[PDB]
Amino acid sequence: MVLSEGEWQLVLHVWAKVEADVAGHGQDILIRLFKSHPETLEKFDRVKHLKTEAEMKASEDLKKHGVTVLTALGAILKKKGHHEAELKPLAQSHATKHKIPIKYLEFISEAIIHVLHSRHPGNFGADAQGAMNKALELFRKDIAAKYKELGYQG
Ligand code: HEM
Repeated sequence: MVLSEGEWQLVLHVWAKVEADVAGHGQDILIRLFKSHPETLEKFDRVKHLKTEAEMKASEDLKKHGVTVLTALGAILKKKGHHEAELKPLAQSHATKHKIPIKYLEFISEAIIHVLHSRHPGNFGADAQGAMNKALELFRKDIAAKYKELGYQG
């Protein structure tokens, strides 16, 4: 699948807003993920034991993870589809070290979309959301292909 330049512009335009507060958005997203799909919290050894949203908000490790996710994703989105190099080490660690099924990447995509909608309503109308969904689908499709090469496809 291929995004048009106009769809990339919509994606990179909200993303410039996200980057004003990387740590805050990373928290919101990972908390949304863990509340909506608690099975995902089990994958994170530093943070599995957290019981409430208040504990989550307080956690420095959760905040570090959030910043790590959003910084890596940002770097991918700014490639506008030319992201083969960036994807290789990410696919390898998530397939063979962490063991993250594709389904979980769908869940975090849903969390990203929810949080951008809440925090950026003026820059995240229907066409911008469509374009973000297309960019994240492209990311997932390319990761799934790499999982398969690596021997996992989960
Ligand atoms: C937008 C998608 C995602 C991005 C860009 C991303 C990126 C990263 C990065 C850059 C790291 C550190 C380097 C590495 O281990 O490769 C990491 C670690 C990790 N990721 Fe992700 N990730 C994503 C989604 C997920 C999801 C959905 C899960 C689990 C439900 C997950 C679980 C983990 C775990 C367990 C670690 C290791 C954390 C630790 O240090 O204990 N990732 N991820």
